[PDB]
Amino acid sequence: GLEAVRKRPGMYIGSTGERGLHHLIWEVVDNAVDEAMAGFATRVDVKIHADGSVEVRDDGRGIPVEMHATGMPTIDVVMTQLGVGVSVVNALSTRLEATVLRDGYEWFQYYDRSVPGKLKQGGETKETGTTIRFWADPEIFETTDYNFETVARRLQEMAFLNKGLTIELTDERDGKHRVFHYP
Amino acid sequence: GLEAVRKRPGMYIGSTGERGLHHLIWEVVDNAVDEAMAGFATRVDVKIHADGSVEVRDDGRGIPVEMHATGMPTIDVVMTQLHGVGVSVVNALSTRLEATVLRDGYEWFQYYDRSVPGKLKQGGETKETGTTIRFWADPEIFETTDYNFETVARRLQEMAFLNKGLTIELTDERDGKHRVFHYP
Ligand SMILES: CO[C@H]1CN(c2nc(-c3ncnn3C)c(C(=O)O)s2)CC[C@H]1NC(=O)c1[nH]c(C)c(Cl)c1Br
Ligand SMILES: CO[C@H]1CN(c2nc(-c3ncnn3C)c(C(=O)O)s2)CC[C@H]1NC(=O)c1[nH]c(C)c(Cl)c1Br
Ligand SMILES: [Ca+2]
Repeated sequence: GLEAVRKRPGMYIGSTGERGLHHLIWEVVDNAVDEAMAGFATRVDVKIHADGSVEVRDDGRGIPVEMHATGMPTIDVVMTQLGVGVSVVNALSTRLEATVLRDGYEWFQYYDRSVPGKLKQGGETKETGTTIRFWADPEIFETTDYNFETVARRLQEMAFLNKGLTIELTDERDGKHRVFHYP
Repeated sequence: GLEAVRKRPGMYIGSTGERGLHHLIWEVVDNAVDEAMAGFATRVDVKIHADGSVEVRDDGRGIPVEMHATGMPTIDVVMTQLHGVGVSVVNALSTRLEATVLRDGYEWFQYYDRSVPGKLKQGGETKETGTTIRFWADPEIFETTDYNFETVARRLQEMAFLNKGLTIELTDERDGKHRVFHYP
C-alpha cells in the first residue's frame, strides 16, 4: 500500500530535505491548478499555519464524496490508493484533513497517518471546492519549516503559467501576504 | 503588441535574471504537460543546445497550422497575440524561435525573427504528431542566458512526479549530460 511511499519517499517525491518538503505543496496546488485548467476553479488559497500545517483551498467542483466501485468513498480512493498524487502527501503526513463542498452540503474527511476516519456530512452550502490541510511528517522530513520566499516564487510562476487564475498566499507565522493574478 | 512584453518583461515572467530566464523553459514545457493532461502527449524531450537555444518536443496533437478565423495561421496567432498558452511571451523575449509541427499528414515549419513570422513551409509527409519549439532567449533582455543543468533537471523531475506516467527527457549538449524522468 502507502507503506511503499513511506519506505522509499525519494521514488515518489525526490528527496526528504527542503525540496521534498516543498514538493508536498506543489502536489496539492497542482491538483487545484488542474481543476482550473479543466475550467472549474478560478482561485487557489494557500495558508502556511503556525502549527506546521499547510492548507490549500480551491473553488473547483470538489473531490467526489460518493462511494466508489472499490467499496469506499471516492475521496478515500484518491487519498489512499497509489495526474492526482495527493495519496503521496497523505502517506508522508501525520495528519491530513479534507473539507469538500459539493452536492448541496459541506463534507469532512480526516486521516490519521493516512488512515481514514468517518466521512462527516454537515451544513448545507450552495458553494463548491476542495480544502486540504496536511501536517508533514517530522520523522520522514529533514526539516518541516516551510520557506515563505520559496512558496511565493513558485506560486507566482504558477500564476504566470495559468494567466487569469488567482493564487493567494498567507503565512500565518510572521501575517505575510501575497496575491498573484495576471492578465 | 508584443512590444509591451519587451518593455516590461517582469509583468509577464517575474524577473530578467536566472529565474526569469528559466521561466521560458517552464512556459514551453507547461504547454506540453497540458497536452499530456489533455490525454494526447505521453513524452516531453528537452534539449539545451550549445548555441544558447532550448528545444522542447512533445508527441501531442501538434499546434493547429490551418488558417485561423482572424487572418494569419493558428500557430502565428499562438506565437504573436497576447487558453493557459503563453508561448507568445517566449517569442517576444527571444531573438529567434522555430516551430516544427507534425499534423494533417505532413511536417510543418514556422520560424520567427524577433517575433516576426516567416512563411509557413509545408514539407515531408508524416503519420506522426507533435510540437517542437526551439527558442533563443534575448541577451539584451536577460541578465544571463546560461541555463543551469541542475535547475532544469530538478524542475523536470518534479513535473514527472506531478504527472506520474509522463516521460520527460533532458539532454544538455554543452557537457552530453542526460536524464530520463518517468515514474509509476
Ligand atoms: C479527483 O478530483 C478532481 C476531479 N473532481 C471531479 N471529478 C469528477 C468526475 N469526473 C468523472 N467522474 N467523476 C466522478 C467529478 C464529478 O463528476 O462531479 S468532480 C473535482 C475535484 C478534483 N480535485 C481537486 O480539485 C483537488 N483540489 C485539491 C486542492 C486537491 Cl489535492 C485535489 Br485532488
Ligand atoms: C495551442 O495548441 C494546443 C492545443 N492543440 C490543439 N487544439 C485543438 C483544438 N481543440 C479545439 N479547437 N482546436 C483548434 C486541436 C485540434 O482539435 O485540431 S489541436 C494541440 C497542441 C497544443 N499545444 C501544444 O501541444 C504545445 N506544445 C508546446 C511544446 C507548446 Cl509551446 C505548445 Br502551445
Ligand atoms: Ca541545428
